[PDB]
Amino acid sequence: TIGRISTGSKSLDKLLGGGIETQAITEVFGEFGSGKTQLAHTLAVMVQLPPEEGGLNGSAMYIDTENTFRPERIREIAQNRGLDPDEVLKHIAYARAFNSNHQMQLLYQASAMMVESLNTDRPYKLLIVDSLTSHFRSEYAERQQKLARFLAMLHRLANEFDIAVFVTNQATLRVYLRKGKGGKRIARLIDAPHLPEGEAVFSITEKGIED
Repeated sequence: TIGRISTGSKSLDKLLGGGIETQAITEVFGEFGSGKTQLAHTLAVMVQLPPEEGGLNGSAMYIDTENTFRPERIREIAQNRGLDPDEVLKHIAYARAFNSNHQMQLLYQASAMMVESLNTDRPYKLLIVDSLTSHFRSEYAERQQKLARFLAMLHRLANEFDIAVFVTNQATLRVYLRKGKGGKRIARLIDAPHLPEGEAVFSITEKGIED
């Protein structure tokens, strides 16, 4: 049974078929400021909510490769969603990735953390990798070896722990993001085999992301 995490946006959830799916890797790509990082932050809060509110009562793991994680943004999203910001921050496991090899290494200390948490009322239900390729790009056919291997460990983790894997870039589900007018963002499903290739409009607000 696939679990779905609400993005915060009805329009975006509809395009995704209800939300980002567990046992799958959602890959969101676009230029900087396109909403990819705002969506990752909103998901780290949403996952924590009960299923009736668009969550999976789960914990989140935020792997950061380019200093994109902002706890005061988590605080804001949580506050404006009527949650305790301190409790929300508590169930978001932040790990910084210093290079591609350490990035892959973190998947293993993600597994260790996911086991200890499995028999709790808040097991991990989301693993964010913001961004997937930055270290691979800046360090290197080869690099293409070490990449599709990293994606393999991500899949193992998604199936192994019934977690949604959410990656940003510039797999399962590729979503192209772009800025719109005025401060709106536009999403577009790419090569989706089970969903139609439409578009959805969403806003970056105080609640993270919404219509």
